[PDB]
Order: sequence, then structure tokens, then C-alpha cells
Amino acid sequence: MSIIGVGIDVAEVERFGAALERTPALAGRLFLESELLLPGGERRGVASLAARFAAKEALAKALGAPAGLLWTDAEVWVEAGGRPRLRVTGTVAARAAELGVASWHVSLSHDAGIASAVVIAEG
Amino acid sequence: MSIIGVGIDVAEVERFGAALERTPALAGRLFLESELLLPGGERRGVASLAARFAAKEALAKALGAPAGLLWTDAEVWVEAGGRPRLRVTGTVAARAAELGVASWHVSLSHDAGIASAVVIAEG
Amino acid sequence: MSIIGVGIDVAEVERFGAALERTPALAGRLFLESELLLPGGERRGVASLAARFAAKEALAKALGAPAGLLWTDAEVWVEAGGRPRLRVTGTVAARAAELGVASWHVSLSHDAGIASAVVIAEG
Ligand SMILES: CC(=O)SCCNC(=O)CCNC(=O)[C@H](O)C(C)(C)COP(=O)(O)OP(=O)(O)OC[C@H]1O[C@@H](n2cnc3c(N)ncnc32)[C@H](O)[C@@H]1OP(=O)(O)O
Ligand SMILES: CC(=O)SCCNC(=O)CCNC(=O)[C@H](O)C(C)(C)COP(=O)(O)OP(=O)(O)OC[C@H]1O[C@@H](n2cnc3c(N)ncnc32)[C@H](O)[C@@H]1OP(=O)(O)O
Ligand SMILES: CC(=O)SCCNC(=O)CCNC(=O)[C@H](O)C(C)(C)COP(=O)(O)OP(=O)(O)OC[C@H]1O[C@@H](n2cnc3c(N)ncnc32)[C@H](O)[C@@H]1OP(=O)(O)O
Ligand SMILES: [Mg+2]
Ligand SMILES: [Mg+2]
Ligand SMILES: [Mg+2]
Repeated sequence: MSIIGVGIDVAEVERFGAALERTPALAGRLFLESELLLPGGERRGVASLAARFAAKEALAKALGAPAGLLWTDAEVWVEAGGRPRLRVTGTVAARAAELGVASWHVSLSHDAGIASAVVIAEG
Repeated sequence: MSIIGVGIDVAEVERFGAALERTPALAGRLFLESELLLPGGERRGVASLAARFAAKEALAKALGAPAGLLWTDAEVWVEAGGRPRLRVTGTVAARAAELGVASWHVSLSHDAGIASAVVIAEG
Repeated sequence: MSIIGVGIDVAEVERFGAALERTPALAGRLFLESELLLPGGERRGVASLAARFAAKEALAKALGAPAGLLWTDAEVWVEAGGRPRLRVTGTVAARAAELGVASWHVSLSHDAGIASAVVIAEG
């Protein structure tokens, strides 16, 4: 395997929350139902959501951000141990296959009113 | 070798310095004596320290942040050329062995009142 | 191939623009003519330029930031699809050869008055 792409993204939490409040349908456009919930069942907060948005932008970047990709075809899930993970389906999986991506790595940080993600695509 | 994990962490310098001043024992809990000094012998400043804290969080993230890890079992050292490096011992080395990590890569930045680190674990 | 280095850099856009305005010769010292233009032909703006500066710092970091490297020996170019790319020549290529670097990966983000880059060197 070799590195096929890297992405980084930094989002302002306040701006992102304002985007969500302005267009009620937006959250469901960007996120699967599972992503909108905490492991317990509570609704996920805006900073954690901004970090997942940053993950999806970073993932897009690592794939060369082509047209035709759906936000709901990338999913951030969470291991029992707490590690965030990427699962790709449909349009995003198809693009990753064009490029030969076998493995995804993500990390998130959110603090200081800002959410950051890095994504590495390997294959 | 393949990538086994990635971590990113962004820390607010002011907040971190306030944490250090509030609990005198904290610095010695987070850092080895060597990390608290500049190559000359002067005491390392708060921004540079916040960046090493971010490195250790990022390293934890790349390992899936399990319980039982000691801050003093990760060490940021510095090459003659100035490159920051990671050395892992004890509990952190043990966890990296569980995952098959052979090689560590780190970079630091601190500026704008914020410290950032990225860590990649390969093996 | 394995990872040979990683770099991250975060630059304040305002500070960087002030540096450019203060010393007219600075832009031409840091950037090739091609980097100072948008694909159309318009002059590239300060935030996008700060992000390319961050890329070159990040690239320097991934190489262990030795003496003797020229800013104009690293070039950020842009694919038809929009992906940013690194090309290295002269002094920067020579240093990458010392270390065995075969492949470069970069991503950029600029938002919230700040520009960020990550660079990975593989070989
Ligand atoms: C995986 C998924 O969920 S995809 C689902 C559908 N969503 C998408 O495809 C969204 C893709 N995102 C976009 O189109 C974005 O506008 C991007 C990636 C082009 C830019 O990201 P933003 O968050 O808007 O801005 P940000 O400042 O973080 O990034 C800009 C940088 O991205 C980089 N970029 C631009 N196009 C691309 C591309 N095709 N591939 C990779 N990087 C790119 C550039 O370096 C740019 O800076 P520059 O113009 O100064 O060189
Ligand atoms: C190497 C050493 O020095 S270890 C020594 C002992 N120290 C440690 O083990 C510290 C480990 N650190 C922690 O427990 C931290 O609270 C962390 C890593 C869980 C989070 O980091 P913080 O700096 O507190 O917050 P930050 O916002 O930067 O990171 C949060 C993100 O980390 C990610 N995260 C949470 N748990 C884990 C995990 N087990 N592994 C990897 N990433 C994780 C999540 O994506 C989370 O955001 P989300 O809840 O919105 O998904
Ligand atoms: C590819 C090219 O275009 S090279 C062309 C010519 N330009 C250069 O060579 C510029 C090289 N840049 C420098 O000298 C910079 O001052 C650097 C890389 C040392 C630091 O970057 P800056 O943007 O000034 O500050 P920033 O806070 O982002 O980075 C500082 C961190 O860089 C790291 N660093 C220092 N020296 C090195 C090195 N030789 N290699 C890698 N990382 C280093 C350290 O972790 C440092 O933080 P610390 O002192 O708290 O440990
Ligand atoms: Mg952004
Ligand atoms: Mg943090
Ligand atoms: Mg900087």
C-alpha cells in the first residue's frame, strides 16, 4: 500500500451551527441519522457535528473532490473504544475505488470555537 | 508497512498555561524533565509546551486512546537539526506493540494563540 | 514505500498579508509567478497565498527544515480537478533525494482568518 490522498479541513463551529439553524433540512442532507446521535441516544451537539462536517470535507479533499459525491455516502462511526472511523458507500466508495483506496484514517479535534479533521486515504 | 493510526490535536495556549499555573504538580505529570527544557538549558515556554501536550493527545488518538497510558511514557525529543521526534516507553510502547506500530511521525505548529500537532503511526 | 516525514503549519492570514505589503519584494521571494495567479489569470488573494506559504513551511518540516533551501524550489500547482499538488526542484528536490522521498501529498484549508496545510513525504 501507498498513500493515495490526504485531506485537512478547519470549520468555524458558530458559522456551521448558524448554517444548520437557517435551513432545517441541512442536517439531514449532510448526516446520516446515526451521526446525529450520541452513543447513548442524545442528539449530537454542534461542535461534534462541525467536526464530522470537517471530516467529510477532508475525505472529499483526499479524493480530489470530484462532482457527484453524496454527503450521506460517507459515514463517521465510533468504536466502542471511542475512536472515530470512516465508512464509505455509493458515490464516495465508487470514487475511492477509481483511485484504489483500501483503508481510511481519520482524527478529529474541536476546541477554541473551531473543529478540525485530518483524513488519510491509503491503498 | 501501512498506516495504523493518525491523530490531530489543537490546544489553546492561554487555557493550557492557566492549567499549569493552577496546579503546580501538573507540568511534572504531563512532561519529562527533558521536555521542560530548551536545548540550551532554559525553561521551555508555555506555547512550546502546549504543542507537546497536543503531540501527546494526537499520539493517544492514533493509538485509539485506551485507558492505562502514562503521559511520561511518551517523550518529544529534538534532533540536532531541530526536528521534533517521538519516543515511546512503558504503557505507550506496550499499546503501540498491541497494534504493531514500528515508526512514529510528528509535526508541530504554534502561532495565533494556538498549538497544533499531527501524529502518524506506521507499521 | 514508507512515510519519511510529516509537516503541519498554521499561519495567520492578516499577519502574512501585512508581511507582503511591508516588503514589496517578499511575494516574489516566496512564490513563483505561476503561484501568484488564479487559473483564469487574476492575481491570487492573500488567504490562498498564506495557505501556500503554510504548505511550503509544512514541506520544509517534513524534510527536517535544513539550511540552504529556496522557497522558489517548491511549487504548489493545481490539477484541472482543483487538487493542490507539490512539485520540488533544485535545493528542495536535492534534500528530498537525500531522504529518499518519491511522493508528495498536500492538503490546504483557509477559513476563520487562518490558513492551514498538511504535507506528507513518502518513499
Ligand atoms: C466525502 C463526502 O462527504 S463528499 C459529499 C459531497 N460533498 C463534497 O463533495 C464537498 C466537497 N467540498 C468542496 O467542494 C469544498 O469547497 C472544497 C473541498 C473544494 C474546499 O473546501 P472548503 O471547506 O470549502 O474550503 P477550504 O478553505 O477548507 O479548502 C480550500 C482548499 O481546498 C483545496 N481544493 C480545491 N479543490 C480541490 C479538490 N478538487 N481536491 C482537493 N483539494 C481541493 C484547495 O487547496 C483550496 O484552497 P486554494 O483554492 O487556496 O488552493
Ligand atoms: C501518548 C500519551 O501521552 S497517553 C498518556 C495519558 N493521556 C491520555 O491517554 C489522554 C488521552 N486523551 C483523551 O482522553 C482525550 O480526551 C481525547 C483523545 C479522547 C480527546 O482529546 P481532547 O483534546 O480532550 O479533545 P479533542 O476535541 O481534541 O478530541 C475529541 C475527539 O477525539 C476523538 N476521540 C475520542 N475518543 C477517542 C479514542 N479512543 N481514540 C481516538 N480518538 C478519539 C473523537 O473524534 C472526539 O470528538 P467527537 O467526540 O466529537 O467525535
Ligand atoms: C520547502 C521550502 O519551500 S523551503 C524554502 C526555504 N524556507 C525554509 O526552509 C523555511 C523553514 N522554516 C523555518 O525555518 C521555520 O521557522 C520552522 C519550520 C523551523 C518553524 O516554522 P514556523 O512557521 O516558523 O513556526 P511553527 O510554530 O509553525 O513551527 C515551530 C515548530 O516547528 C518544529 N521544528 C523546528 N525545527 C524543525 C526542523 N528542522 N524540522 C522540522 N520541524 C522543526 C518544532 O516542533 C517547532 O516548535 P517547538 O520549537 O515548540 O518544538
Ligand atoms: Mg473550512
Ligand atoms: Mg484540544
Ligand atoms: Mg506558523
